[PDB]
Amino acid sequence: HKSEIAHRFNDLGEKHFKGLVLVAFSQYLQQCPFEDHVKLVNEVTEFAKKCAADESAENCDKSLHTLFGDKLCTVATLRATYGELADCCEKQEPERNECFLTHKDDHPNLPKLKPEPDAQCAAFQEDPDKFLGKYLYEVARRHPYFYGPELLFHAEEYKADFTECCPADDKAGCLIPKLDALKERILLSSAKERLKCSSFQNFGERAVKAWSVARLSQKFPKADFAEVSKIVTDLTKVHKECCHGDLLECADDRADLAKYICEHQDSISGKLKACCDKPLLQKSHCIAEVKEDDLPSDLPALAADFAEDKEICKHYKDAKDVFLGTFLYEYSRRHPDYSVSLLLRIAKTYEATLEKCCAEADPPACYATVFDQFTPLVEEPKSLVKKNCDLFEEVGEYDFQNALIVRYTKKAPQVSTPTLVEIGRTLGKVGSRCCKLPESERLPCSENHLALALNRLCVLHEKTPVSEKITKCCTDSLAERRPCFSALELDEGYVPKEFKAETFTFHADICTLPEDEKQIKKQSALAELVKHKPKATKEQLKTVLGNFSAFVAKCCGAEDKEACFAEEGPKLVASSQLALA
Ligand SMILES: C[C@H](C(=O)O)c1ccc(C(=O)c2cccs2)cc1
Repeated sequence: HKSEIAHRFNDLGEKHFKGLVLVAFSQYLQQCPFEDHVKLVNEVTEFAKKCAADESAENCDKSLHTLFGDKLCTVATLRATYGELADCCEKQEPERNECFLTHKDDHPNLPKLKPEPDAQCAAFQEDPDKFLGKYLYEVARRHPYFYGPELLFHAEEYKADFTECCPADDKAGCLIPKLDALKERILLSSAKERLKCSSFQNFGERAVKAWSVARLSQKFPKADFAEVSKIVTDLTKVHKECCHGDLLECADDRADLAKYICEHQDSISGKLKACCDKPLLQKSHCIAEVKEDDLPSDLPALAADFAEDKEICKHYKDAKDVFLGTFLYEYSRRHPDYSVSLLLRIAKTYEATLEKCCAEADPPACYATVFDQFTPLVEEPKSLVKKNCDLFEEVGEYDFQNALIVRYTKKAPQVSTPTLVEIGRTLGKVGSRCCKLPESERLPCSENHLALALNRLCVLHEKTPVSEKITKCCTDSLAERRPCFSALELDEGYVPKEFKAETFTFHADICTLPEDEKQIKKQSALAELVKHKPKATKEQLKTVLGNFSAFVAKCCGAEDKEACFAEEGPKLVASSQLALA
C-alpha cells in the first residue's frame, strides 16, 4: 500500500484513529492544553482523508513518523513550554522520534484527577466527544508510555460508568466506588506496560520474548509450542511498535492478533470464548487479561525430555535459543504458581546446568538431577513473600508501607524522598493485593507486581541517577532485578544527612490536606528521619513517628492551631533526636 496513512485510516476507523491520535499527542506533549491537542488531531485526520480517496497525492507516500513529527514541530509554544523538545526538530528520521521519546516525562507532577460526582457530569451531559476526549488527554499525559490501544478501552469504561449513575439519586454512592477502582486499574496497566518498554529499551527483544513465552505458556498451557511461538512473535511486534509511538501500526497489528486468537481459540484455551464474543477493544482487553487455563491431564513427565534423555547436548549446539524456548515453554506450562521472573531464572539455570554437564564433562548422570538445582531458586522467593506477608498481615498496609520506606531508605538514602515514599507505598499496596490470595497464587502475584514497582524505581533513577548500586540492579539483568535489590544494604560509608530543623517543622496547613496527602507528609518525615539517623531501629522510628503523628492530630484540633504547632513543634524535634540515638 503506497499510502501507509490511508492504509491505517481505512483499517482503524475514524474514532479509534482520532482516538489513537489524541493519545499519541497527549503523550508526546504532556502539558499542552486540551483543545490545543484536539486541533492537531484534525489537521492530521484531515490529511488521511485525501490519501484514503487518492493515494497518488504527494506526501501521502511518506512514513507515519515523517507525517507526525512534522506536525509536532510546527506547533506554537512548543519551545516556550517544552524547551529541549523543540531541539529535536532539526533532527530527521530515524533520530527525531528517538529524540522525542527521550523527552517523555515519567514523573510529570501534574495535579491529581479529582472524582467530582456533581461537577464533572457537567461536561458529560454537555458533550461526550470532549468528556471522553478529555479523559484520554488526561491519562495519556500522566503516563507517556501507556499502552495506546488499552487506553481507548479504559475511556469507554469511563463513559459507561457515568451512564449508570450521573442523574441517579445517590450520586457518589454508585459512582466514586467505580472511578476509584478504575484509577487503580489504570496505574497497574501503566506499570505493566512501562515494564514492557523498559525491557526493549534496556535488554532488547530477546528479553521481551522469553518473558512472553514464559507468561503465555502459563496462561495457555494447552496450546502447543508453535501456537505459542506464533502468538509471542506477533505480540512482541505489537508492543515494540507501541513503545516506539507507532500507535497506528501498533493497533492494527493488535486487532489482527485478536482476530487470530479468536479464530484459533479452540486450540489455545477455553477461557477465550467469553473474550471472543465481545466488541473489539473489549475483546483485545479481555484476551490480554484472560485467566490461566486449566492444565491438561496428559501433561508429560518433564523428566525424560530434560532429565532422563540420553542425548540433550547435540540438540543445544544445533538448536540454541530454540531448544531453550522449549524448556521454558514446558516448565512454565505446568507452573502457574511461579512468577515469570522465577521462571526465567530457572531457564538461565538450564543454559547454566547444560553448559557444565554436557560440554567438558559426561552429561547423563550429573544433569539427571538438574530439576533440584532449582529448588533453591524456588525456596528463596517463597520464604521472602512468607516473611513479608507475615509482616503485612501482622501490622497492616500503612505500617507495612512505613516498614518498606524504612527498608528502602537504608538501602538507598541518596534517593530523593518522594521516590522512596512512592516505592514504599507502591510496594505496600502489592501486599494488600497479593497476600490475601490463596497461597499458591501469592508468589506469582507478589513477585510479578514487585517487578513493576522496581521497574518504576529504575525509571525514575534513569532520569536522575544518584547511586551506582541501583544502576547495577536496574541494568545488569531483568530476571535478577529483585534478587539484586534484596541484596542491597545500608552503605557503611554513608554520611547521615546534615540535620535540618525546617524539615520536621509542621504548620497548620497540614490540617486541610486529604488523608492520602497527610500520610505522605508523615511518610516523608519518616524517610527523612532515616536519612539523618540511618542506624535507628525500625522499632525506634515507629515510636518517633507515633509521636509526630500524635503531635499533628493534637494541634490540628487546637483552637490556636498555629500557636500549638509553634509551641509543641520544637520540643518534639529535640526529643526525637534523642530518641533515635
Ligand atoms: C526487594 C525488597 C527487599 O527485600 O529488598 C522486597 C522484597 C519482597 C517484598 C515482598 O514480598 C512484598 C511486598 C508486598 C507483598 S510481598 C517487598 C520488598
